[PDB]
Amino acid sequence: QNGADIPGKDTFTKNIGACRAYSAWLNIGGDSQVWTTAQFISWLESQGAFNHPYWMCKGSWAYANNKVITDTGCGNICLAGAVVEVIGTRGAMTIRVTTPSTSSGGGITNAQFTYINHGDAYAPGWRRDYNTKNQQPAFALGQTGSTVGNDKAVGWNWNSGVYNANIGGASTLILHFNMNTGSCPAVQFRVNYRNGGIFYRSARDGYGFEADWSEIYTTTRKPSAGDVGAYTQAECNSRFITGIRLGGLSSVQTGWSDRSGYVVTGSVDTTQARPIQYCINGTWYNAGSI
Amino acid sequence: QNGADIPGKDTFTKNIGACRAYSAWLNIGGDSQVWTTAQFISWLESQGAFNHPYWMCKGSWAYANNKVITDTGCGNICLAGAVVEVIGTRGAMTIRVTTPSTSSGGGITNAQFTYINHGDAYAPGWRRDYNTKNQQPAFALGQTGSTVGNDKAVGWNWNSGVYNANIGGASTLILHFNMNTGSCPAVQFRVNYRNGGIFYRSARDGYGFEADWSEIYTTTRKPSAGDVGAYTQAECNSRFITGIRLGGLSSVQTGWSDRSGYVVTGSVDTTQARPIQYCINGTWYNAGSI
Amino acid sequence: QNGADIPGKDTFTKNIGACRAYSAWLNIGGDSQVWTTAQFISWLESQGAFNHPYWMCKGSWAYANNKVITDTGCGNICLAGAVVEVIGTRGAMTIRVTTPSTSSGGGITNAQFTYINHGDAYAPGWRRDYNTKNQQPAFALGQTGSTVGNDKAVGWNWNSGVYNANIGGASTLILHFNMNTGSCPAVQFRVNYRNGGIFYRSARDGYGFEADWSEIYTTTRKPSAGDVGAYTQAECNSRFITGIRLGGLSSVQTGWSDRSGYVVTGSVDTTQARPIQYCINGTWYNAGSI
Repeated sequence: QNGADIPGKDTFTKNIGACRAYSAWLNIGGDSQVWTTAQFISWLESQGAFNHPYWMCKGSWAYANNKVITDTGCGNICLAGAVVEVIGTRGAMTIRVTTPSTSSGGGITNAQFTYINHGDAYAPGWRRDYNTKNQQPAFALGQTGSTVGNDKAVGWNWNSGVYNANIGGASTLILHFNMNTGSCPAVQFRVNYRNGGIFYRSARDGYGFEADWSEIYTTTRKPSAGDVGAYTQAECNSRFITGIRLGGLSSVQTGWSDRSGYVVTGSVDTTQARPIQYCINGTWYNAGSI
Repeated sequence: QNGADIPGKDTFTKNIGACRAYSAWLNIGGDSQVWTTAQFISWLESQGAFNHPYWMCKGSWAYANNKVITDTGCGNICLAGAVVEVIGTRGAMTIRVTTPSTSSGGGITNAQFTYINHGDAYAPGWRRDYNTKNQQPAFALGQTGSTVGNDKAVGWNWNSGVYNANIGGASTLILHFNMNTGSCPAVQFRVNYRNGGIFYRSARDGYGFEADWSEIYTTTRKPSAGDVGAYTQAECNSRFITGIRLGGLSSVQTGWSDRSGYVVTGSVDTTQARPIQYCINGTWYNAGSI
Repeated sequence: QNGADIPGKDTFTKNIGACRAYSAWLNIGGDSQVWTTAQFISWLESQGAFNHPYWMCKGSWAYANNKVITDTGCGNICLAGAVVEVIGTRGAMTIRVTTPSTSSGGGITNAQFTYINHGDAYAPGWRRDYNTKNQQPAFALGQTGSTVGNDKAVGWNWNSGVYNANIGGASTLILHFNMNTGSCPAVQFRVNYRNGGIFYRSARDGYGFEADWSEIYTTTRKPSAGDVGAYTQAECNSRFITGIRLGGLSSVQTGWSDRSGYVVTGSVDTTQARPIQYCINGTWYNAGSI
């Protein structure tokens, strides 16, 4: 007989205090219309879910038979092929809904939702797990994505992360931050191996990165004197005079005719003259005369 | 009759091998005193939880009736309105506790705790899920928080993240890292849109950021010659002499009286003289005489 | 009697629509051989798991009795002391497996796996939760690890994160990014408290950081004139001439003999001479003569 001769078997289960396995392939609703959680708890009422302390159920593997909930605040719930577990009372309600790897209507796949309703003053609502399929949106350890084809290939609106970029024969590190908002939504740093150089570029509105990398100056990548508007030492040394003097003496017995660069330095009879000389970078030169 | 005429219904359930729905609104404990997990498993013993392979339960929606556990090592568990599921033996024990959106005593809301006790040499203890309500403490993708009112508004002790800061008419990107410890617990970078400048500031002990932004020098924001203690080229060019010579000839038939800047260059009779001239930035000048 | 006088008690449970508590300490398999999920669902068939809408089970606390699954794509599942819950049909299958704090065969401890098999065209497979024991691999808020003993102690291949490093008497902030791949797999920034300096170093292949920190130049850490290859202003000022003139007059009644630095400037009788003088940094000097 094996209990097949039991009237009101659902009441029996309640009396014995056993968990209610309500259905393995039930169609939750008529069709895949959209339904609210108030309508979901109404449908649970009509099947007697709150008559049992634990009451489970599994939506049929048919998209055209099962509702979808749309007011969770943490993603849609497609009841097609969804496990529904109901714990508590109609007063103090706990539903745990486990979704499968495929859905319709925008349902979150590979998820466990949990619904509490302990009264309207006690914050009713839904929550969703994080898992290896539905990760938390967090900056990843390790490498984000796959290697991109050139150093500028990470788009301004990609996930923040550490990326590898091909530069031909080697590759370079791209450290990308993006917040999807603001006048500057993103910044990227390019880093070459073995302190080979570090650079940044930053975005603008929805226009991406309009400027080329700016290389950051460091003690292994110092500015040049021209970068800062100055001369190098060698450029100063080759232009400006450091000394003036009179050169070797010449004389004549009398007279001394004007000679390019020469000045009279003595009139003993005899006239003495020397060239004016000036020094640039250690080298002396004779002055000339117009 | 519907099994209402069954003595020892709990034993019946065990014999039939069905999961035990023990109560929908039980008060777990006398009051909201603090209790240990040893006391929690003792209370489970006294209700016969380990007599069944699966044994569930749901604490009453009354804070003044239900215990709270405090030794989890992953947050307090308020049993008020908590689902308690017990799986295994008193020897090899697994409890899954699902908490609702509100608690007392510091209970973690919106949580699923799991307790293993397979023997004291086999690492007994608690664990807690991560979910959309109780996220993992991880650097967020996208924007952290809301837009702040000025570029220095992200406090040194805020969560690491990418923030947007109003700068009046536009906004700027603030990249903030904080580890809550050490002589320098935090660093922030300010990044202006379209490579408009990148800056950092870093904190000290619990004192925050005592120095203003330091702008980082780059190939689009190069130091000036004055920044590095040097002259610009134009400043050198306007100060230092590049050439010396004698200017145009004057003569007199005899004599030549001392004249400011002039030197005698010939005594043919006739005396010849020229001015000393020097060159600065291409411009010649006559020397003077004291 | 208490149902002890029931033939085919498993069929009874199915007829009454109650969840099947199949065993509290069953050995799932013969030994700890490796098994596939096809073999796992076959073993579930032979115990009648899919005969019930909810069917639970708990592997015995004996490593030498229970299988381990190895094809999940999200870590091994050691059934020793594992809770197995089976929901749905053999057609539309949902298994939730909860593992304890210790395993063998490489099983993931402290985990909840979920398996869907709704048909081979509907993406069968496994997923695993994230929780306080098995966190998601994400850049951590706050401090990563413990304080390290010197500023270069964070290895190139450690988790990206914010670290604190002892520098003797104080400590410094190390911001580390590592993607485990590429010619430059990692970059670190060192940040000193109160804008005391910011530096980077970057790795190469598997060789780590071969170069010392490069300090980044900023408006509080400007390059020197020598860094950029230039002279300082004081170095220019002390080397190069800014003016030339003739000094005070000397005269003699006649004559004037050649005198170091002196040139004849007048022949009234009487000869007048002055020294050539040049100016460096405001100081005048007398020229000499070879």
